[PDB]
Amino acid sequence: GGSVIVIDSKAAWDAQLAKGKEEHKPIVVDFTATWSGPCKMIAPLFETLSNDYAGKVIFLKVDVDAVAAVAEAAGITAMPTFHVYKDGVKADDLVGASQDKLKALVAKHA
Repeated sequence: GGSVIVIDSKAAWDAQLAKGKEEHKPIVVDFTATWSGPCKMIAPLFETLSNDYAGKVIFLKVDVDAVAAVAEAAGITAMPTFHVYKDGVKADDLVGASQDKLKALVAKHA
């Protein structure tokens, strides 16, 4: 919900990366899995952050099992993994469900 945009395909991924270029907003992505306890724990915070930073940062969700080709291309091997994209390319990351480090990652780029 909120401002978290669910990515279902490479085409949708590419469209959102292009939108970030046009809007000059960083994109933060949660590469996540439904079966992962840490992922479930932090997904609500990812959503509230998406609302708090609406207008400054774009938030995407990629389920690594439903969009495996995108997650594989992005090198995801543990979940949650957060990436930041700027100008279409990877700029920063965080591996693991750390609420404090996720808040810090978003603030750094907003």
